[PDB]
Amino acid sequence: FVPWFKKFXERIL
Repeated sequence: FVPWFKKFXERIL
């Protein structure tokens, strides 16, 4: 999977 805008959610918490 490539989390393009989804990385922001699963990066800080």
